[PDB]
Amino acid sequence: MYELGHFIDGKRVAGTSGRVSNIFNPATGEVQGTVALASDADLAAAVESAKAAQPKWAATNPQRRARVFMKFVQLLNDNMNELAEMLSREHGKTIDDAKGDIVRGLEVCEFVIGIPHLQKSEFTEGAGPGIDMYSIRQPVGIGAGITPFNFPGMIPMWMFAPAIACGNAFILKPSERDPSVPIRLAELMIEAGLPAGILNVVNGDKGAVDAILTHPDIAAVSFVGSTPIARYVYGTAAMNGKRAQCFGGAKNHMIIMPDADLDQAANALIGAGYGSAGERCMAISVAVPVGEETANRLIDKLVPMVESLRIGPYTDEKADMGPVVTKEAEQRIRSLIDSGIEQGAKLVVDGRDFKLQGYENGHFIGGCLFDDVTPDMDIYKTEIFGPVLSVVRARNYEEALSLPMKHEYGNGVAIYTRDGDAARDFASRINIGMVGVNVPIPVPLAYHSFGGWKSSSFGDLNQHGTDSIKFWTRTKTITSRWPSGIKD
Amino acid sequence: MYELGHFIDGKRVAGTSGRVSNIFNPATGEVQGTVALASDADLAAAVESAKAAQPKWAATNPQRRARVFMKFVQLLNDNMNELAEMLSREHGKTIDDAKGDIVRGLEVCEFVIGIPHLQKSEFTEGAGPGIDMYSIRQPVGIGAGITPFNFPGMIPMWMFAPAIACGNAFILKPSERDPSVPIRLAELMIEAGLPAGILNVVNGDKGAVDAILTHPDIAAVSFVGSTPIARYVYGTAAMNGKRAQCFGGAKNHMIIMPDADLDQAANALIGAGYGSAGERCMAISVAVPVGEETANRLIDKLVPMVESLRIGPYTDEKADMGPVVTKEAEQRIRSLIDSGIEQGAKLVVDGRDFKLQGYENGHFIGGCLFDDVTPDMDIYKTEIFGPVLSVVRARNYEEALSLPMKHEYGNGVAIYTRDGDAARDFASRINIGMVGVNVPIPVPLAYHSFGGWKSSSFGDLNQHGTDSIKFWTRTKTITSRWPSGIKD
Amino acid sequence: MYELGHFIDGKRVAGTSGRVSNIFNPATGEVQGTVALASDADLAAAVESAKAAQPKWAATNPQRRARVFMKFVQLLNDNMNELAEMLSREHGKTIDDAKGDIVRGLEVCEFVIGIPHLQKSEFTEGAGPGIDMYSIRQPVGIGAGITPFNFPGMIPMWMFAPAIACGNAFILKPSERDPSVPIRLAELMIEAGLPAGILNVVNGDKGAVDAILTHPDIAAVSFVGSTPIARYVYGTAAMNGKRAQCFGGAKNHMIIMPDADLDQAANALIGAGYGSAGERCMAISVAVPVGEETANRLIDKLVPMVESLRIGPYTDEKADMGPVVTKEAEQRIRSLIDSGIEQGAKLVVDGRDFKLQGYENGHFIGGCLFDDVTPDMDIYKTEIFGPVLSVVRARNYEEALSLPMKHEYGNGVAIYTRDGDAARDFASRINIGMVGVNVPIPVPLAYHSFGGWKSSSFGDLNQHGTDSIKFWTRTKTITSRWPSGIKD
Amino acid sequence: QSMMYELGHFIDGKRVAGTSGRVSNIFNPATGEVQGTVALASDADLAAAVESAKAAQPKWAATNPQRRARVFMKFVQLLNDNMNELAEMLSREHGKTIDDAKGDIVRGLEVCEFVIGIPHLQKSEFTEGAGPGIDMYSIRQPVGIGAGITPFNFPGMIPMWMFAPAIACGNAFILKPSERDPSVPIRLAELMIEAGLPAGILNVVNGDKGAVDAILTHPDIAAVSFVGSTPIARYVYGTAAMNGKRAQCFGGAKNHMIIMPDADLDQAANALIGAGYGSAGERCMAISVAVPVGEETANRLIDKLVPMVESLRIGPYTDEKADMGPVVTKEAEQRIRSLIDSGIEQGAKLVVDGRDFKLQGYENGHFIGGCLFDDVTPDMDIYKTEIFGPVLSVVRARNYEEALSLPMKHEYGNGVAIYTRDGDAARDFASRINIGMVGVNVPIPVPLAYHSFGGWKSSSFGDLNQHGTDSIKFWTRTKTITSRWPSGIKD
Ligand SMILES: NC(=O)c1ccc[n+]([C@@H]2O[C@H](COP(=O)([O-])OP(=O)(O)OC[C@H]3O[C@@H](n4cnc5c(N)ncnc54)[C@H](O)[C@@H]3O)[C@@H](O)[C@H]2O)c1
Ligand SMILES: NC(=O)c1ccc[n+]([C@@H]2O[C@H](COP(=O)([O-])OP(=O)(O)OC[C@H]3O[C@@H](n4cnc5c(N)ncnc54)[C@H](O)[C@@H]3O)[C@@H](O)[C@H]2O)c1
Ligand SMILES: [Mg+2]
Ligand SMILES: [Mg+2]
Repeated sequence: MYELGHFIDGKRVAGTSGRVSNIFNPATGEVQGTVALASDADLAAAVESAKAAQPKWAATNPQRRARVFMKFVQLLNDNMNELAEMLSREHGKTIDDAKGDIVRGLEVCEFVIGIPHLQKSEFTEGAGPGIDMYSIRQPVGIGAGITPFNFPGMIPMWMFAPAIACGNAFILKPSERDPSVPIRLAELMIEAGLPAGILNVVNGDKGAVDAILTHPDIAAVSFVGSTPIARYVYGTAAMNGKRAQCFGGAKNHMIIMPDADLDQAANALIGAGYGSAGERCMAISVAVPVGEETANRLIDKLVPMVESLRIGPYTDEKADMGPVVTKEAEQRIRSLIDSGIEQGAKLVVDGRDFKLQGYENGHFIGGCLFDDVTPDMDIYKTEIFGPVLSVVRARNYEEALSLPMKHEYGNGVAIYTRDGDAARDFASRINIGMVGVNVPIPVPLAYHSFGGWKSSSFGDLNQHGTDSIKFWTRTKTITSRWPSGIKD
Repeated sequence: MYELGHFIDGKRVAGTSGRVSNIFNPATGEVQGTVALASDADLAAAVESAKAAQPKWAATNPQRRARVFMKFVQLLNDNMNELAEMLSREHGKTIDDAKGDIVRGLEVCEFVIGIPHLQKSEFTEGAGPGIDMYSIRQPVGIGAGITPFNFPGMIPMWMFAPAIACGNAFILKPSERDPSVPIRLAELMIEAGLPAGILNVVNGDKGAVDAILTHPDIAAVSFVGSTPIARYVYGTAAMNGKRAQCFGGAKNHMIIMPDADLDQAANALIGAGYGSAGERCMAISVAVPVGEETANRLIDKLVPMVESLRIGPYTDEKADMGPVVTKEAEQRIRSLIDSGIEQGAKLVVDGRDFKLQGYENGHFIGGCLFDDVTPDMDIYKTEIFGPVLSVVRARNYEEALSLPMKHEYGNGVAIYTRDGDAARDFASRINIGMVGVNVPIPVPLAYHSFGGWKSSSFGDLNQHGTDSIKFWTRTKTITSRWPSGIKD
Repeated sequence: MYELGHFIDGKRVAGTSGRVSNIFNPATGEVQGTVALASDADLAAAVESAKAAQPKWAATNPQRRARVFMKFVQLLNDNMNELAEMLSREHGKTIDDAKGDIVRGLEVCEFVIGIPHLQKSEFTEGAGPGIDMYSIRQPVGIGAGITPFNFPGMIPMWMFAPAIACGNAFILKPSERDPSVPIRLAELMIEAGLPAGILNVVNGDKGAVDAILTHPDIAAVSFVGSTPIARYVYGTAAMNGKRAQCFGGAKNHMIIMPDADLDQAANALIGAGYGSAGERCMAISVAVPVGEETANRLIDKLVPMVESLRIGPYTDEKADMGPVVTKEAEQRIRSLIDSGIEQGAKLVVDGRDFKLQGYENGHFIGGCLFDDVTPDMDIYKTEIFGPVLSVVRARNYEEALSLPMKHEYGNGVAIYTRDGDAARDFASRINIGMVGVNVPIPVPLAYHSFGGWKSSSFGDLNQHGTDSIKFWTRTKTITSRWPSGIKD
Repeated sequence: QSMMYELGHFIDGKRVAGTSGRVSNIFNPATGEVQGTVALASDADLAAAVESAKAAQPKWAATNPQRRARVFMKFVQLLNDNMNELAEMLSREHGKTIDDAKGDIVRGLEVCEFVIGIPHLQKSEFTEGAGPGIDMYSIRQPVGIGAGITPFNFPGMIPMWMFAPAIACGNAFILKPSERDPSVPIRLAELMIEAGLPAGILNVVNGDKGAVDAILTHPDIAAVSFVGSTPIARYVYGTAAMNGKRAQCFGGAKNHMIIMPDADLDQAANALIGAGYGSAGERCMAISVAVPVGEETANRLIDKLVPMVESLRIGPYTDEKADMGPVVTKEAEQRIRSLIDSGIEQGAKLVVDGRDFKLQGYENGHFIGGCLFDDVTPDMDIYKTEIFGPVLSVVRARNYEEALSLPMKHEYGNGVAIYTRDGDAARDFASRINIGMVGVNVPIPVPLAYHSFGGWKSSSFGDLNQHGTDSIKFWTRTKTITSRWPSGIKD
């Protein structure tokens, strides 16, 4: 049994709350450790540590700040196997999934190496007679980020890389479900040459989150998670006068046109639907074949691929898919699957009976596939976040388009087609922030930016890319002239 | 007596609430007209009108959208006299001030002529193997803007020019104190070739604003006004999931170093302290001379010039200054002046007695100058928004800098000095968004961006400049590839 | 008979060389006027004028400079018919063509209205300890532009709009074939409020070009014309230490894939092949159908449309196409046509017979269409610049792509297809600067940039867009710090 | 001469010998002795390097930007690991101190750091609905194969200036470095291979004018970048353009420091010592002219400078306390000595005379003592000519306008500096001067890797600077696509 505390001022520390939460191993269903839940006083200590450290860090030139990230990237590559094992053991996903998690975080770190260029502001000479005008992008001061269970490496680095690169200090409040990676990341930042107090990790639940939102020394909050919590963090942050960016849930659709490469479409669906047991806000949860023949041919190819998925713990490196994160998630998913049957959807692949020998207590659910799903059913309206894929049969292109158009969620969407007209038209019109053309998971790369539309995000600036530099800096504008003096 | 309604769908329309507010001529103190206070039906009609028109507007190419602003700029020039007259008549400020108000709005309209270039997004070829990745900046849809009494031309234009250039529809809720100019602007947009429904004006008070904040079809809200109301709007907009940018109050300081051009500092203090009867969020309301000799010489120069300010109605074109906007504002200012005297400050120029013959009921206050002001006084802590300049004597550079630094407000600040070290150091350290070096009112031009720090703004994007374009657009990122086909 | 001189220092002035050049009315073959050919002395006078005015102009703020362009755009709209008339009368093209010529130049003027944003440079705070680093984009001084016969409005404006917006003085040496428009444009710039001497027009031939290339006070040269002369001007300018951008000839191919809309492609070929009598470096001169059926079906649709082209003077407002610019041009084209026949190509529409009643001395040639053209033929290798379209039957996709790939010219190219894969692959791989997907004449808009590859351009910066702002400015970088002074 | 080493070329991931059997001698300038030789490329040697580049470039251009950037991240780490070795070989051929050599390498390293951001930097522009259903977008694609010609004084920094953005952008690159000190460039190319760059993407071709002409007339090389003297820059620029190539060339300097009466004179004098005599003045950003304003400023400045010039520690790279080493060649030494003589015979006052200086045990080294001239006027050779040696000239200016007009009127416009406390004087001076790089209380205003380097007037040719975003522009060509679709299977 291991006990995680917090990471403050360069050290792992125990905290003072007398509160803990259990860390499970979701493959066995057993408790493997605890994590401390920060009190308001523990949060205050992290803020005071960030306050004491931030000015010297902001006073370090951009090139030197960038060198910390360069060093950190090498450390990540050096510590990859260790990081992935601790991630998988708490989260449930495969070693390869876990490495992908780390790698996508690493890529934001690579991006912020370019902070000297990225943080440039604008200069105008002769805005008026002898008058120059120029901006400067200065740190906001102290930022905080709140992250979900599914990417405990990538999403923290999404936020802390640009925030710290811009010369802010940063308080990370990660998911209490799987907190080993975030602490290890902050430890590695120290090893990379980051001053103590610039990246603090404060573990906790709602209590720690409320403490962050109400602290008058925190300037900016970044959130990734479910839509209901995203709304609450966004509204509350604003109510406290802070800047905020929040990113929510999804029900990503893949539309399949009759001219599409059906083999590639089926392959994309198995990976996008069932990768990480469907625990992704960019999982494809709805497949929309256009026309009966397309549906039938696609289902024909897809069904066997779902049935032959290898399910197992992270120690089995041959497995395609692991358990879901908690018993609660398991039960919530199972209840949703039952509602699908009850409401008239056809469960073509039924995974409810799956048990893994030796792991009967793990949070394991077999792959599920529903056909004849309709927009009024719960399995369609609700983000399931499990290995459950729904097929809605569309009669034509306009009908197919209107499905993701009309959904509450607008995170990601995909269209599979050979037709340039269909792809252009669909990607132009859809009210969804991230679009795949023959690409099933259209997550933009670290140097572009990430953000959904509709109920999938709140605020006006995305994750990473240039948007992140904007979010973590305040603009100062100077207008400048001089009286005539000694030159005359 | 005139009776202003709303401007919805290309025309002037009567309100349907049955409630009006009184429009005063501040120079005589009598009612000259009324303005309707929008009901929910009024806002709903404005939203429906916007919804009907926005798609075809967004589908118009950027160069064609730009040509509308082209035309509009010419129409503003042609109608300059008429616009200035109606502005001054309701506001109080001089015709010259009213032209300035309009022209600074006009310059945002010129800036957005560049919308084809401004709206460009980013393309990457070969992000992956055969994969291209690119963003598009699309309209948010329908936006709203809430504006204050003091600039009913400029500030409406600040918001609606980029909002509309970006392909959005825009609902203006201007100050009910002086709503003539806003309706006339919407009318001139129609004459410029703007489609009906794209710029709508809904007049009203807290009622209209709350309707705007809670209407599910408005995506974005921009606010300029007092800090308390900015706090409210920012929080409420966010609680409803909207993007928001809010800009608040001020207590702008000018620091005068002993090496400064004192003649120019003193002239700048007359202009910035007493222009518009001090009714500006970029008015200088604190003069911070460094050293006794600097303070005493500055007082020597200011006294005769504050005393000789010519005060009068807008029909008097020699007047340096007009009346304040309402009886309420006047009483608030006079009350704060009294507290200055009560709390020990030295009223070296007393304008309390000033009366204008023929205009005995107008809201006229003579220029006031306080010396020996300290930071514990009400006249120092509170934004007065009137013709009251306070002098706080600092002993050295560090004492002087700490004054605007510790202030609750952080809109603008100025430093007067011949010394490059003092200027650079001051501009770099001060926690204030807009800094002037030998410039009294460092309002950036339309092509740079406007926004204060601390309690002077909320959100993460400024007014106009490229910030505004970011605020009025949402980012869509497409990831794109193709299966082998007919080319093979 | 009319006599054109030069436009120097705000005035139409006479040439002092005594040498003149004939201006033809291509529709009748008669001489309608003469244009002065600049001496070395005439050029020197224009440079002395430019040198005298540029400092004051560069000292004018970017908003004021932009306003000149705003007024100019209105003056162009006001004078459209007169401009188009003088253009068509000297060039030969239709009024509608001439209006397009002027409009596209007008669009560059609209783009440079945004010069205050476009000319921004970069700022870094704390590049070192207490050290700031920032660039300024300042004028190059005096530029020159050399332009060809076919777009005597658009091309001059391409060059002088950004040159002048950037704070430079500009010397235009337009084509002596049709010099009425360029002078009128200079005159209108004056009316728009441009100071005298900022835009001078120096008419002439090689003599004037050589005088520009060897004048020590001209910093930069822009050229558009034939490849042989672009090569000469690029080399000579550089041997004289000038910066240079030169843009050359073309042999634009259109690839028609078997899945293309053949109606649309044939219609596009008529406009792009025969518009302006094919006197465009973005004209399609080679059609490349893929497959036997595609070629046969295409030839079939084209023939009746080529046969029924309406050919007349600009005074016949029903005409689709006018005469070519000179008898020299006409003899060259006819000579090329004959070479096509003798080299084995099938002439399926023979325009050689064409004569127009009452216009027997006009430079009229009927539309020509060849089939079975192969890469070894002169009509394939040589830019014809006449109404002669060549069809090259491709067997497959790779064969079709290799045709424009291997051509010495690489100005524009187009692919007609419904297939995303084919479109993307062709566009990505082709060694040609301007690529159309279902667009026959992919000339970028003013806010993007123009320029070919291979033999079609020389230098490292394109015409208009942000490229042009880069070409007409030089970068200065300031590194700045201050010693400890009075602030301490 | 002892045991000499022999450098050839670096082509396709390997050191290879020259096929011309012509060599150039490599000296140790501390001793004056030959220590090795370098091969001078034939046309065939260059042709081999171009063919090498041609075969390899397409696959490298097809590698995604993030993967290209990682080669540079690894390379940066390799530079740090090999810093001491790299500095040693540089100093031994060039003359400058080990610390100088490390700064040379570090500034090259900083360009490699900047091009790690190539994925963001290479982005192009997109417009939706430029017309009805019509989209318009650009792509920045490789030019193909570039070449760079570099001078003796920074054989690490300058090659990296050029090859880092060229290679990050997806091109292959042929470096032709100075034959004076060719060890570093080849070792850099070796380290690029060790960092994972494919063979043939960075080739090094050693040689003289012959190799340069072979570069300038090779039809497969699309772009040339040159840094060196103004006469050769003119030649490279013109000839490149004659051959249809794009080119950017960077030339000589005569950098002035203007000292206002209100300046921190002690900081100015200290700055002049470093900027005037660092690397024995062999820098195109060395201050070679001081311009004090007014009598007292001049007299006091001179008085400060004299004993600091006199007490400079001069020695070989093996003496780690030296401020300055020998100049690069015998030729360079003779030319510096001729120019010093010219100053005396044309009337300048040689207040510190370094002509006599000899170092015990290094009598044949190219060592010259620090020199300082007062009462220099604009008609003298020491003023008009770039000396490239440890010779500082003091021109007395009576006022601000006169002080400003000296760098204004000079043929060269590489760098300039103004020392003052006055915001007005600095702003005005920096705004008006016709010189590309300006220091305000900064003696050597060389911009950082993420900004850009370029002089004005005679100091540069072309329209794009070195490094910064300019370099990304220079190493890419713009393609624009205009795109629409006909009614399809969606209808
Ligand atoms: N350009 C400038 O000078 C400038 C810029 C920013 C802010 N300001 C600020 O404007 C203020 C004075 O103008 P004002 O009196 O019009 O400001 P205000 O805050 O009273 O009103 C601004 C807007 O909010 C609305 N509003 C007022 N009370 C409300 C309530 N209780 N609930 C909801 N909405 C409400 C008003 O109708 C008006 O449209 C000063 O504090 C000043 O700093 C001025
Ligand atoms: N950062 C810097 O310090 C810097 C920057 C730019 C320029 N410089 C300049 O470098 C110059 C000194 O260096 P250098 O002596 O190596 O310069 P150089 O001009 O003699 O040589 C530069 C390059 O050109 C080649 N070359 C020389 N002569 C040639 C000819 N006749 N034809 C073709 N190619 C030829 C050389 O082989 C070498 O690679 C100074 O003028 C200085 O201003 C220095
Ligand atoms: Mg297949
Ligand atoms: Mg398997």
